Amino acid sequence: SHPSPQAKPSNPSNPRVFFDVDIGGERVGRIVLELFADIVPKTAENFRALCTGEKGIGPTTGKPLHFKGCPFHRIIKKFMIQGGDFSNQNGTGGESIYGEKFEDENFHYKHDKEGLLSMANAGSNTNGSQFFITTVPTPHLDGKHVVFGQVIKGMGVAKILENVEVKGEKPAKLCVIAECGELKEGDDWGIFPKDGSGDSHPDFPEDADVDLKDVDKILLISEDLKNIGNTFFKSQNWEMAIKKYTKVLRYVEGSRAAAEDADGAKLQPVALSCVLNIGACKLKMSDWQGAVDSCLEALEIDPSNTKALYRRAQGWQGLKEYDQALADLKKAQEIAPEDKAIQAELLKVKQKIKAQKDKEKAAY
Repeated sequence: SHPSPQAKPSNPSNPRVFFDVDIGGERVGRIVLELFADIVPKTAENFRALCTGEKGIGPTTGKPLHFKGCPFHRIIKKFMIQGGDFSNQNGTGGESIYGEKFEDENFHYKHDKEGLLSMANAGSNTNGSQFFITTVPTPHLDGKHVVFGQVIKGMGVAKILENVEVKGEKPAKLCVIAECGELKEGDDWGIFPKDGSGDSHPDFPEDADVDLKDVDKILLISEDLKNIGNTFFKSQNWEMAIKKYTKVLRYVEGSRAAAEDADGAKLQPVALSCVLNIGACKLKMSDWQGAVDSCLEALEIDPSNTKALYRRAQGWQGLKEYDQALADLKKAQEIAPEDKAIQAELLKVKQKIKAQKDKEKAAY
């Protein structure tokens, strides 16, 4: 067996197909896959056709030979995600474009990395329509399952799938291939989020065209995304604003990790402002622990940030952790003694503590 291809794609002439994935009725993103037609032409072609649905209705199932609407029925964190049972949706059905089952074509490639596309089966020469995507190397499957493609965009969507809540191995939420098909050469990738916001960047920075070491370009992307987050903020859509600010932090994280210390420092102002904005949104939604956690993140960038101390004390008040709230506001006041909002909030918390202690000790 041969190591699986490191380049993405392995071969410019290999077909590319995609899955748009929904979880609990919400679009999570697109996964783009390379199919290894240069090595397993028959297995690749089966999967390609099931992405387009072009072969029509399966004779043995009487259902469309097509992945659209098909759930991921079996998911095991830190192993794989399995789907493709378009007829029974539970691992007992599906069929191939060649008949109910077809032969193991070859076992050329090793299951030696995450992101590999491989045929599910019930033993030798029992390939149908079901597949899995690995999320780790799975060499124990070598020689038993035909490896026939790899993820080339959207591994991060596959990572979200792998981490869904499950009962046994069945997702609690419906995880489905909402749309699917084949990308022709010259077709747009279609991997920006389909959320009407005008965002032209992939949700995961490793999928973006930009070198993550190019901090100046990452800064301009971050500003673009932050701006879109603010568009949502100004329309009170706290959830979507947080989504965009959070995406700025993914780009910032990837870049700071790839770049040198001093280059990465350039991104801190924009990261700080997005973490603060997220804390603001979480307070708007009464997510007290979420706010507290985001404020910490801010103080980990700027330990003297009075905005973050003030908001953290508000999050602590929601949790009814008034000692924590008092301490944060006292520290904020020391830094910013002229801040009237902080003066007033300290009085308010002191009154809350007294009232709480009075209620706890009062007796008829």
